[PDB]
Amino acid sequence: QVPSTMKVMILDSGDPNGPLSRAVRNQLRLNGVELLDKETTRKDVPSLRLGKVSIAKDTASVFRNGQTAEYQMIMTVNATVLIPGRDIYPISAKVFRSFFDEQDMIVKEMYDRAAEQLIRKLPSIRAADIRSD
Repeated sequence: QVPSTMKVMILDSGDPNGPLSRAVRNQLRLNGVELLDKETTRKDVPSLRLGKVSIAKDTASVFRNGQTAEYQMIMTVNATVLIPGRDIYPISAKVFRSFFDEQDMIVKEMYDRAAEQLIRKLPSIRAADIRSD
């Protein structure tokens, strides 16, 4: 499903060995994407830049009467895909878990979901890129 124009790609991130980068790397490999270093001499290789990762925890107390407590975790990822010489495309992922409230394994799993959401945006970018002529 990854467009053919994106089967070779650069992954640009501030921490290539962090959990988000690994999760995105992992999904790109699973989809048959060859990842190049940023200093490649190849031409026109698109880049996926991981710009921002945010993790928010919300604790809410609701008066019913009697009270109820609810916990949310929200993971938001903002990234950009650059098609050299053409355009830059912002994409994002948002992953939501709510509870009854281990934490670290939940987050690990959220990163995989965030990575799948990003990769699923690539077709819409190629569609726009084709129509821009």
